[PDB]
Amino acid sequence: EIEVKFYESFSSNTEVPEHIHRYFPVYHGTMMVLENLLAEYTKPSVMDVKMGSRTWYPDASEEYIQKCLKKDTGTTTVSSGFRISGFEVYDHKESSFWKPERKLLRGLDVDGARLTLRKFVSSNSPDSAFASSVYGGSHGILTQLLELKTWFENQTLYHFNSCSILMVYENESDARPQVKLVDFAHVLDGNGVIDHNFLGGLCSFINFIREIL
Amino acid sequence: EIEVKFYESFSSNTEVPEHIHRYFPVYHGTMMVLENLLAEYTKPSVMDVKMGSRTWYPDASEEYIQKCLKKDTGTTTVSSGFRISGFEVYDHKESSFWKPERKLLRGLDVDGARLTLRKFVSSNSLPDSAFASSVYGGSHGILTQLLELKTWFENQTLYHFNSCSILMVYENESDARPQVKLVDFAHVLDGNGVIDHNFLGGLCSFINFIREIL
Repeated sequence: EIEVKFYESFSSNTEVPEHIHRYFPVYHGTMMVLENLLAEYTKPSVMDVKMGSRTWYPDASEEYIQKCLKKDTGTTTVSSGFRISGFEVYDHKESSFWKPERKLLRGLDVDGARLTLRKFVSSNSPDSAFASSVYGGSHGILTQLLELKTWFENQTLYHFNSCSILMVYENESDARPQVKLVDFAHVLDGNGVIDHNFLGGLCSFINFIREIL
Repeated sequence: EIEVKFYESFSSNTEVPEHIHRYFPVYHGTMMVLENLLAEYTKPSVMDVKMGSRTWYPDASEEYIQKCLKKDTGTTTVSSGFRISGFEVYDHKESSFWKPERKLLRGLDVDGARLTLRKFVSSNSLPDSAFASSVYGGSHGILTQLLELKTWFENQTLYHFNSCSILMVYENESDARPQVKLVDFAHVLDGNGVIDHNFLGGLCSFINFIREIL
């Protein structure tokens, strides 16, 4: 429940450069007051990915370490740097949003994950593409993810444990695609040590996106 | 026992750019026959680091996963990308190599590691100096070398380097001719179109420690 200490610390932290601040929910203070990200979107497809080569962290209690451990087992969390935990997507041919039960997404394997990452940018639901306008492009997801990556290569302020990337874009017919980080229940001071566990996963994820382009 | 199949595969494999091959013991066939790296060094200080946010891997057996899982706990392996497994260094004041027991380094914490990595480039081991600018830094130094590998590890999905060490070495003789290489390929596997994120993570933390030091 102490997302608060994070936002308190992070939002005012002037050592984090401004172009990286923009990946984070705007904090208005505190009973907690946060910008809704999806507020500017009309018909948005949205996906949330759990970043991290492991979900746990050494400093967690014993009960919460063994918990995360068995959760990770059999997901793409181990095999790849990350885990697709939910999406919701708009089919243009049927004029409708669909959104699979989240339990079901736990069972995805490496091909499963690549397929789904493509569905995310298809009009179907054989997979088409908005890939060039969501993932690709000079202002798309791949570029944004890269900007993030650069930062994670150097920043030693925070360790983002158990924490998720969020992708979203517009369907209403630009795609206006965006990346954000969410879930800070477990962020810790990375005491002069880069968040390698995240950086690991981020890079893997980046490669998946790049395959597709 | 199958470093063989890897060498056989890696040494031929034509998808590895050629400026990367130079970070791997040269192979010559087979009872195995491999260029020894240290041959070119008169008085070398050397260090071997276990790369990896974890040591084990999913495809390993159960006995072997629980083994490493315990081994990892309480070492910079989990905290940082990696784990200094051993080194041997040449104090120029006492004209003498020394080299601490391997177990002892298993106890190192983050500050320990940052110190050790700085010892590794000093003339003192008796407050630490620097050959840091000529081993680590410089346009052909370890930093540049570690960076080249990083780039590569961002893209390459050919091999997963399970449970596998980086080796640094350099010349004490009175330049320092610093060099990086990867060793131990008993557990390599086909990265089935998935980068070696575990390694890449480690390498990146490692790259940062060394960058601090400059």
